[PDB]
Amino acid sequence: VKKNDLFVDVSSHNGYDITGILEQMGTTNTIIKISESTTYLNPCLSAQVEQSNPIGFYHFARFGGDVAEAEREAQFFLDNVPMQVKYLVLDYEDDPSGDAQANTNACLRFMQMIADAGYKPIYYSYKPFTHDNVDYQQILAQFPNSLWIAGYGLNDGTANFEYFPSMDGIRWWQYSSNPFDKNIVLLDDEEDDKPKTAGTWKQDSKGWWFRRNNGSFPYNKWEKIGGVWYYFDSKGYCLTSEWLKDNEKWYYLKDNGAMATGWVLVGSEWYYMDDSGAMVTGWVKYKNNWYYMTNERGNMVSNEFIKSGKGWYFMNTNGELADNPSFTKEPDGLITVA
Repeated sequence: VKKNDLFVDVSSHNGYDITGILEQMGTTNTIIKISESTTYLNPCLSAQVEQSNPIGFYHFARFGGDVAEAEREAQFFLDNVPMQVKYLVLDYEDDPSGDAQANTNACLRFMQMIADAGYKPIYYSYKPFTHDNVDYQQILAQFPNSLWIAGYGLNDGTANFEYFPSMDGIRWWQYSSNPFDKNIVLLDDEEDDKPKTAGTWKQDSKGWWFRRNNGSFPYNKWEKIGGVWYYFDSKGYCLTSEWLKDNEKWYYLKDNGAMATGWVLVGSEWYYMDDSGAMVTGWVKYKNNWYYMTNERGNMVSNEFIKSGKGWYFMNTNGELADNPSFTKEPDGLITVA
């Protein structure tokens, strides 16, 4: 998954049929509960898996601060993972021992075993519970950006950045449980490896071109190099700091030729590109601020509204906010948090 992608998490509480909530949510991405303690298994697992695209599975911890118990729970969990997924989640939110360090050590052992089995570990919980029972910084020290924190605020079913859990290393945010657990991704999955490199970059007066291993080079086309997309002109030089409409969609090649994805500042205007690099029109919220963007006839426009208090203020591209809010009732656009 990538920044701002959505996913639903379920357990037996959601039943043997979750097609409905996946339709509502608008995604098939899921993190399904497999086990609890060393003796419980979610009976709806196989059905929920069959009906979705799991990106991970979670375990409800009952080991408190007992490392030995944590190890047995992790193995039970592992022994029941039904298919390969990138992530395995440790849901630590109940039965904490009175000793926060012991709690931390138990959680660390649990996560270490998940990593040893070839998966990416995740620590799931609530901020106040985490604040009172573990030293989350010790967890991030061993497992960077591995947090999945729940914080609903009004819990009205929508993502309201105003109540975003403030903590370091948050990978995913469970922003509501109304009517079902809803989550938004804050960071792209890690890919840290060794870029294949199918050629060598060459720079000169005119710019950068790419000499493929066989001596040829891309031109008049898109081409992924080192995991990044670039568009090369008819002469083989990749475009830089430039808009490009291709197949009825607008893309932006940044100063380094890299295709823009997510939010991107062009000049002094903010635009949002989907994971495919294609520009998104209309209302898109970036954290607390709203943007209405259009590209009618190639005329790129970004209307910015900065939040202040309970209102959103229009900002003329000549950096000047109106004296009064343009709106207090947010539009129903795309909500992004990163």
